[PDB]
Amino acid sequence: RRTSLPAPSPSSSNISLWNILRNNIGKDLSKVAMPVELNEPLNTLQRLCEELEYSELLDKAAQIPSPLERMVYVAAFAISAYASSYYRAGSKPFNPVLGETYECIREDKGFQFFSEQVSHHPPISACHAESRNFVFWQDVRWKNKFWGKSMEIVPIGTTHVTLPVFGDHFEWNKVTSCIHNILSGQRWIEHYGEIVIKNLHDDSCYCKVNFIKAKYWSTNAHEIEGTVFDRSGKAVHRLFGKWHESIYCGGGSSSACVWRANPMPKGYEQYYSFTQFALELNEMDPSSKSLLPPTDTRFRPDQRFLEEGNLEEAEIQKQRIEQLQRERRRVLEENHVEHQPRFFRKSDGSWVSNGTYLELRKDLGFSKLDHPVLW
Repeated sequence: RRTSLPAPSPSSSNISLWNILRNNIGKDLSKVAMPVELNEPLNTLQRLCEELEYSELLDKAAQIPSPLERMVYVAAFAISAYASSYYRAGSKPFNPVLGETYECIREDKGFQFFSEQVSHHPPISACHAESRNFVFWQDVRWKNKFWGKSMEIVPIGTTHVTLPVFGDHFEWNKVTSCIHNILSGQRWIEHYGEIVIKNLHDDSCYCKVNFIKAKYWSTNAHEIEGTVFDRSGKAVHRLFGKWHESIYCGGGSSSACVWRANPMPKGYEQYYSFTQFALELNEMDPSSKSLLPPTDTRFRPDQRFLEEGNLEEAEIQKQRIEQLQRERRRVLEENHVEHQPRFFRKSDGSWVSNGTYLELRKDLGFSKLDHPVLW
């Protein structure tokens, strides 16, 4: 897999953000159009993919007789979702096209990941991933707004992981993020709220993780404080460390480093500050190009022509795609059509896999009236 990118990143063309944001101080940024040079060659379905860069934590979890330690490893997996945002604090990803998909099949870590863009008004992304040790799925929409100085990220939705060999159902919240000084010199991100991890199927244990807010320069910057309590509210295991750096079991008589962020690629800054994991998800190999629907994001031109350094071709493709989506919003609006997304179905207000993607790839070369062209 390719540890480079066929062009370098725009180091900055963020004068644009100045007028575009201080002219939108309360507005849902999903509703505000922006020049493509402010994007990054990834989208929100792949950014949900990122949440499994450390999936192997789960690969250890279900392999432990102790429930509480399984919780501990889960809490580590949960926090690790935020680690990638330390270096990529600002940049917005591509808003997925309605109906778009993304597929990543990793034999390496042994999971199969698929994702679809299921609604555009509002923007909802649905992801499902299958592994022998866990199934990981969720459903999110972002309420991003820019106040005077800092930019807010508000994920809405919950995250579900099950461990079969133990029948474990872990469910926890996403949490808020202010990016302070997103226009000023040093963008520093900060996470707000409490993550609560519940086992639905196990009453024994529940986990609370808190983000310590501290002045940017404190020695407690980016600190976390976690506990795994029993039913009675008494503390069992404590987690400590920093959410971009390292997490630890223990804290008392003994301790262990349960998680460590991978190190960044060599001179990562010149390629949008991606993790190695990130550089590997809009990279397209020869053998897979004959196995996936034409709605996978690697096909998306403006994305690829930005990965390529062609600002003009990207800016062109992008307006083409967007006005096409207006036309089809309107085409199924006049036919009073409630669009239904392809391999996710809505239940109780969550988009879960209907159970069709993996097996509809199971047989080679699905060219079976590949449902609408998007580019």
